[PDB]
Amino acid sequence: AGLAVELKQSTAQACEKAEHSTFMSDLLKGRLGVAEFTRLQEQAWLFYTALEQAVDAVRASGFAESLLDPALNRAEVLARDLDKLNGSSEWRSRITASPAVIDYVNRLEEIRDNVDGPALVAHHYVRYLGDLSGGQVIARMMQRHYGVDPEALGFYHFEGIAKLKVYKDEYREKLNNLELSDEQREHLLKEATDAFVFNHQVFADLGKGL
Ligand code: COH
Repeated sequence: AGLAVELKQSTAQACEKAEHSTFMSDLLKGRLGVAEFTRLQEQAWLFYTALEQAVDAVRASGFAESLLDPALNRAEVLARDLDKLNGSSEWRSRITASPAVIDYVNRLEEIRDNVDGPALVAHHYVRYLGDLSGGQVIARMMQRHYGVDPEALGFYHFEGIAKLKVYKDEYREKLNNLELSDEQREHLLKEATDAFVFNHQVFADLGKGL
């Protein structure tokens, strides 16, 4: 009863486990630096590119159109942040995908090629709402601990979204307003737990140096 609530309760466990990753613990508690965080955003640009391709394909099908806000696009802003973070655009000629990111990218392409709307909304919820929530905390700890230029953190700032609290409330309303069959609803709820597992292994690779 209530998709936004049912999503938040089903993934509440994995969400708490997502803040406890070894890489993300060291990163926010001041133990790493600008270099390791730049590695995070380089993997992010890889699967955020594959995600928004799936978003574009699902949006063109007319599924969850109001939810797939283009103002949430992160790939270009990441490319603009990686230019500053690397001090040069020559990161594009040497990006590498850790195994878990490749596994994350393959699934997002699978959702794209199947135009799997409900599975897309699951990944859309897990990444973007995390960006609009924990990403605000991650962005602050980057400035506080490492003095990163606030303009190399544009990934965590949404220029189309002034009131983040209002928008996150508006986002959950569109989640509750989605017209999903019981088959679609379970498929979405399962992929959401899958989406957290995909991210968890991305951060396990980062902490392992893969
Ligand atoms: C340092 C804190 C921190 C970290 C590292 C973090 C890391 C991640 C992460 C990395 C793997 C992912 C995929 C997410 C994904 C999410 N986070 Co956070 N989150 C964090 C603090 C929060 C906070 C605070 C909220 C607000 C709601 C809540 O339940 O706490 C949050 C909410 C979310 C939501 C929305 C829940 C809802 O309202 O339905 C998603 C999705 N997330 N988060």
